[PDB]
Amino acid sequence: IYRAIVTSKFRTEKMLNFYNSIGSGPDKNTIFITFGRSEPWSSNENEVGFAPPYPTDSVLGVTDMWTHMMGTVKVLPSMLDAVIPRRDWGDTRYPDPYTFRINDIVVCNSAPYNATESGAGWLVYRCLDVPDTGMCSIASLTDKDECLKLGGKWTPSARSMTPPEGRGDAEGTIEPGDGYVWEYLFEIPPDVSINRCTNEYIVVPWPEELKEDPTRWGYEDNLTWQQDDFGLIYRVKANTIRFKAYLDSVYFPEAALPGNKGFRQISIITNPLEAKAHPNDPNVKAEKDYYDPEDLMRHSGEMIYMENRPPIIMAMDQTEEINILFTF
Amino acid sequence: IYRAIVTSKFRTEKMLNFYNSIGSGPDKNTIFITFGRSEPWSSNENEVGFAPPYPTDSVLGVTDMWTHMMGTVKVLPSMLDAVIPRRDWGDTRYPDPYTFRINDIVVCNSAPYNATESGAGWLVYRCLDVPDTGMCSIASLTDKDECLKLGGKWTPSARSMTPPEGRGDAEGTIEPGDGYVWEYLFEIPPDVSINRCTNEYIVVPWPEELKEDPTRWGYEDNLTWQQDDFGLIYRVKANTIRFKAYLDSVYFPEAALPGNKGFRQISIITNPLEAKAHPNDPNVKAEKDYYDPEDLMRHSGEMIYMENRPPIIMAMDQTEEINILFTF
Ligand SMILES: [Cl-]
Ligand SMILES: [Cl-]
Ligand SMILES: [Cl-]
Ligand SMILES: [Cl-]
Ligand SMILES: [Cl-]
Ligand SMILES: [Cl-]
Ligand SMILES: [Cl-]
Ligand SMILES: [Cl-]
Ligand SMILES: [Cl-]
Ligand SMILES: [Cl-]
Ligand SMILES: [Cl-]
Ligand SMILES: [Cl-]
Ligand SMILES: [Cl-]
Ligand SMILES: [Cl-]
Ligand SMILES: [Cl-]
Repeated sequence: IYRAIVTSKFRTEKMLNFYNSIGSGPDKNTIFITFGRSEPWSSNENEVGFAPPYPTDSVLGVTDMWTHMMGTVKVLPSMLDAVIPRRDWGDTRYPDPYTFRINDIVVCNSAPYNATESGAGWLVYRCLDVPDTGMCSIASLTDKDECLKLGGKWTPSARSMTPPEGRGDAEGTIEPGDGYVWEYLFEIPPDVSINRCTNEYIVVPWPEELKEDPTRWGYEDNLTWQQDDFGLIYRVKANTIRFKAYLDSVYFPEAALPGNKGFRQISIITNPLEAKAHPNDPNVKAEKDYYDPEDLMRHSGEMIYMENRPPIIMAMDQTEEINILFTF
Repeated sequence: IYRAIVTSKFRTEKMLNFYNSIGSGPDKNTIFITFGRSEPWSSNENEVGFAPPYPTDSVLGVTDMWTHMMGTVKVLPSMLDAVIPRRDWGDTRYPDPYTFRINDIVVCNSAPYNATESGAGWLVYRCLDVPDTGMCSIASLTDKDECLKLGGKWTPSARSMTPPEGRGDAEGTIEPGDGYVWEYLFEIPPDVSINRCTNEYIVVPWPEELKEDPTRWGYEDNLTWQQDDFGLIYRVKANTIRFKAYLDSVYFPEAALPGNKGFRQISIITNPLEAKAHPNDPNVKAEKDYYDPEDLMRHSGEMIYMENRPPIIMAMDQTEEINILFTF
């Protein structure tokens, strides 16, 4: 018998494969987000706390989605962000605002309780070491080094005195002198932090963004690329993609008339086909930016995600943001 | 609330993303399978039923894999098969040889108790319907029709009297006349059954090889391609890949000389880099079919799979077949 494991990096690998499957240039895939269902779920749908039934993963579910479909929009690479959980140093809204463990990924310079450098965006660090005092996950072990050696996890008893600042050593090492050791990872520009990071997630730049513009992400001093080729997403174990997609009513004016009832569904379909003159004609992949559902081969493509929701009213010359989370 | 789900098709999508990612380019992946560790696990290492310890998913574990690494072999697309569980109609060696549920995927024409067409390969079908008499997974429901209406699963009390034969309706529907209704899916060529299938899995052809030669897979009558572009893997919810990689002693003569110690580890690394003359030199992805650890940038690429196994001693003119399963 064998002892095999898929590493955490395979999750990142899967996420990156999906992201790289789309785009410009060669033989790449095309993915669409769809919206539909004007017909009310029931007389309830408008009252507070209403929740529609879950979508059904079946042939019938896909068919019903197409029947209610009102529009489709091409998903661009730019609408996809790799994200990881957000942990702000010193945020007293949540537990352990000043206490961390080795490998924790923390944010600084994102708020007053965190400010370290005007003129820099949010600064992200990884905890390399903690104070010798504390306890182990495997209770019996009272020595930090022994705890870690045996695969235990060490919770320090002494808090981080000040937020890590700067980029640190040539290797990015930072020693505040409070027993904690930190490693500088990267910087998040304001356009990203303001518009794409949330209370729960921070964006980690894709490898191509890092090769293209390292200073934008305060990564010009990084040396780890000599081995990891800008795979910051792997280093921080990013495995979730967050969509910042937009449904612009200017391309579907009949779906945003004054007084409309709104839409209730969203779906993602990979590689749908354009409509045909005769069903036996050649398959042509849908590559245009948007399609009235009538202009696509009904039920073509593969529906990988489905979502039912209370009704949202689209307004002309206005856009609606759709956010989706894919975990790999 | 916003009730969203990822469909079973998303699993097939990730598997396919992975398969199609292999190649040359910045938006593609080169994949290598490594082998190593001649040092014994321990003295019982040879005893029957011996199980080595599990590899460790950490930087130290990657460091150790590289330390013990003996060689690396480039993985080619031809070494990857999409598979689904094999359920042979009437095979009494396993449970429920004659009882099926809607959507079960069954294999016929594989044995005497399964024969339906001399000259043809194994024939794959999907159960569309089952007898009215039976039991619902939701006890308080007597009717079969109702059971399924509430997301239940119906287990018929009457068994299948005979396996389906032929390709069925214009849409592949078959009715043996025993209360079971089947749908013809595809045919597996004889060479594939012998060389790529196992007692546990059967291969499902990839979209491009199927579109390229439908007759090979008894798919020439198919019409669903008018919507699914030959996406059979999605139709049958295929989500695991089986590797068929070969380690030929010719490539590593020294590693396999008489009186061998053998190899005990296998790992899979994506996009490793070749060695550099200077640390600061540009990154060069490895693309040759073979490499000795020494010729790659140590710890380069991302290790997505690690496996420990009992020693296997290679020798003069011998080839070890390595089989791996990735479930997406
Ligand atoms: Cl883009
Ligand atoms: Cl604290
Ligand atoms: Cl934005
Ligand atoms: Cl990238
Ligand atoms: Cl059409
Ligand atoms: Cl979110
Ligand atoms: Cl793909
Ligand atoms: Cl090949
Ligand atoms: Cl049975
Ligand atoms: Cl073979
Ligand atoms: Cl067999
Ligand atoms: Cl393919
Ligand atoms: Cl292929
Ligand atoms: Cl090197
Ligand atoms: Cl196997």
